[PDB]
Amino acid sequence: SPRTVEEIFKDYSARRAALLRALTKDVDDFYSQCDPEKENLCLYGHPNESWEVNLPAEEVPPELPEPALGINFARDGMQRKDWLSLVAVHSDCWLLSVSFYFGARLNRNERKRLFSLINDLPTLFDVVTG
Amino acid sequence: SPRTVEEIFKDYSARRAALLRALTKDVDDFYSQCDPEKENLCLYGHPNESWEVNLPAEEVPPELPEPALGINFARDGMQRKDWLSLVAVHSDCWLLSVSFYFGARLNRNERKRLFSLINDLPTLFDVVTG
Repeated sequence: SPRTVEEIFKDYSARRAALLRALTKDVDDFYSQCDPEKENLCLYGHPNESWEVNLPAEEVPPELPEPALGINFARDGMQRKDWLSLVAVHSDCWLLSVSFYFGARLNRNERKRLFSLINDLPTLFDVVTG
Repeated sequence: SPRTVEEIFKDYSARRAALLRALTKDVDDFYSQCDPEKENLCLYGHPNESWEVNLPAEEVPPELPEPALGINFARDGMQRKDWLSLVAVHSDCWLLSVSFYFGARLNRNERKRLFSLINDLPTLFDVVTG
């Protein structure tokens, strides 16, 4: 549904706001929801700025790009800060993938402008790794 | 493993070369391999410029971003050109996601340069939709 650079970037910013909160202010709650004994889980950010840990979407044909899957399985197999960094990079990549999915019909200069806006804030990886 | 802008972009270009071939010169072979009756399939491009239709990777923790899953299931539920366009956009998004996964440690100007190189060729969606 987002189609202009402005619309796509508003959608990006809202989803990123959700994931930022999951990985910082709410990191303890997000961590606990990523139970290694559950089935495969993903971290989603929604355009209403809510984050969600849930099963992967079951959609045919695939619609939005999907976040990294099974992040819960290896939660305790590495230092907590390394697991958080891995989730952060994958969340950065998901946010970028989603925006350029909505942006499939953008022309070359529009793609450049959209990436410029995305590249105006630190990545989640940058935030989480300090 | 790719770490510099040059390394990441070489990896991107090789993977994209593979997907370009799948969606153009080899489109009939790629289409046939995407059997709607098989289990869920994805279109992968490898850095040796080979494309592959296969089951999704089973990796914990998730390593590379994964391509769109189950593209075979809806192959015949839309016009062939629309299915190809959908695969193309998702392949564009996967290629971008992979590069910025390898590029997690790039600084702001490096991210800008990497996207600029990616944005120097038409997207697969642009190629396929003419």
